[PDB]
Amino acid sequence: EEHANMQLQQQAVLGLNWMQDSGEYKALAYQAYNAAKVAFDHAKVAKGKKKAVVANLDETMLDNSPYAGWQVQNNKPFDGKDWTRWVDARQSRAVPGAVEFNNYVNSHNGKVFYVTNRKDSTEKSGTIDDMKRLGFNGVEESAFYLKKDKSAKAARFAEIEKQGYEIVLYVGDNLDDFGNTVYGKLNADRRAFVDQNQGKFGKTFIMLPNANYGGWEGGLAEGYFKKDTQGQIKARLDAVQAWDGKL
Amino acid sequence: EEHANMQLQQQAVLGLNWMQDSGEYKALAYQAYNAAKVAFDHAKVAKGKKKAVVANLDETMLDNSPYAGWQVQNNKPFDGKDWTRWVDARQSRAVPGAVEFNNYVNSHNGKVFYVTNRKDSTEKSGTIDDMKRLGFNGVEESAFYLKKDKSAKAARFAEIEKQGYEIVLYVGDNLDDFGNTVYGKLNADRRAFVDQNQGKFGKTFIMLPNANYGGWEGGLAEGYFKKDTQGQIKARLDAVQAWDGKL
Ligand SMILES: Nc1ncnc2c1ncn2[C@@H]1O[C@H](COP(=O)(O)O)[C@@H](O)[C@H]1O
Ligand SMILES: Nc1ncnc2c1ncn2[C@@H]1O[C@H](COP(=O)(O)O)[C@@H](O)[C@H]1O
Ligand SMILES: [Mg+2]
Ligand SMILES: [Mg+2]
Repeated sequence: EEHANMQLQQQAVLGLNWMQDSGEYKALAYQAYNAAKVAFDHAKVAKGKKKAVVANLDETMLDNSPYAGWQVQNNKPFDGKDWTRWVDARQSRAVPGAVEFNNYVNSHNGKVFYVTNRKDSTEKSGTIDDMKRLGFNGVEESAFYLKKDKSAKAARFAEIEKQGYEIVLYVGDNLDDFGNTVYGKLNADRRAFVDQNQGKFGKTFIMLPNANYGGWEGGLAEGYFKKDTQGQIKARLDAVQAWDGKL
Repeated sequence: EEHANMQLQQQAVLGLNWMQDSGEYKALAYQAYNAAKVAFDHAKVAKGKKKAVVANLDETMLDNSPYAGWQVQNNKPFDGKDWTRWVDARQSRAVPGAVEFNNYVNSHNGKVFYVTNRKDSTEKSGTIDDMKRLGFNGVEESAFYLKKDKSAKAARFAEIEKQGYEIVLYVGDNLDDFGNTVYGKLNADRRAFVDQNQGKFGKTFIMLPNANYGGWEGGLAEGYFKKDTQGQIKARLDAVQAWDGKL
């Protein structure tokens, strides 16, 4: 139903305004990348290891908000086929602070590896072109670990380590950017992971804000991503914790 | 119109789910407070000065998300009269990491002052009771600079300084928590302020995420807060930056 599609996408509007328009969002991005530089500079690795930083792309280093805007204007739920066209459109922007941090790491005895669920086979060319255009250094193909057969990221982290790197910090907008332990899990388990790692945030796990999509959306209800539009609307509304209006 | 009220408040749903349910939100809160502790510990003040930290309350140290949930469920635009009842309901929660940071500052030769637009005359009792209940130390009345005649906060910062304190850092969720220079201004000016202070974020200006309300909402359009519901809906939708769907 068109009505259901409109309701689902309208629910994203205020958070999208915040991410696209607010100074507050920019300030959070700068805060993250300022903290990331401090962590990188402090990091020491085992003898014989090279220093690596693992960075997520979408909503961490790359800003895809115009795709979300298109969803709002056209009442379009997320669809990977539309996403591939967005990537091919080569209109990605950079998250504030990301290029400077990336280039700093790469010029100070580190290497940033991009572990990203953009698709290796269909979305690589647009990604690399946009990143070159946006000013990122170190965007040769071998810096990228794009999605092949698995959306969970830990195996790609292990590939990086096998190449003689020690990962000194991770940058992401989704807890699944830090490992697999809450991949596919609901939000209670995801919050528990965060509590169990409280001291790592702003140190070895660097967070960017994303109020628009992610593992937390699927985390709203069992089987969320397989539900129809009406089911997803209901899952979102049922997750709301509301004051009852009484004293 | 009830329809307009519903549309306006539905636009907050996804960001509310993110703030209430996601581990990612918690991780951002811990990141902020972890960075804040590092900044506090590093801070040195002028001879003869006492060390102060200025902290915002709403959506910085206190979590009012159930009020937003009530707005969603009842299609209620923000109204200060409802807000006063929410405060009186004494159901505020603590933002993750806030109590620990607050109590650490207060036990390590600093003092946290709460500069907050909760109302001194009608909202003080609930605020203090909730904070005591939530575990905050140092919540005697004189620690609070609640709203009297002005929503802009710089004059209250100056009052703190007049009492012999040097403010070593500010914690907030709204750029107006750091001074007055973009108070009442639109988002272009607010983003410019952030760019002009890029290096301070995560150091002396500590940010918490708030995708639900703030100076950035008013910043969406000239006279936003005086517009009717339909006008505010239009302002939000007109602010959206959307991909045109072409390559
Ligand atoms: N709104 C959305 N909902 C679900 N998946 C999305 C959305 N937007 C983008 N994606 C997908 O998620 C990927 C980003 O994953 P990640 O590398 O974890 O940032 C994108 O490359 C898309 O395949
Ligand atoms: N959704 C909202 N829209 C506008 N104002 C709000 C909203 N929620 C709370 N407020 C007001 O803003 C104050 C918080 O301001 P601050 O001290 O900057 O965090 C609250 O005490 C309320 O008076
Ligand atoms: Mg991402
Ligand atoms: Mg606030």
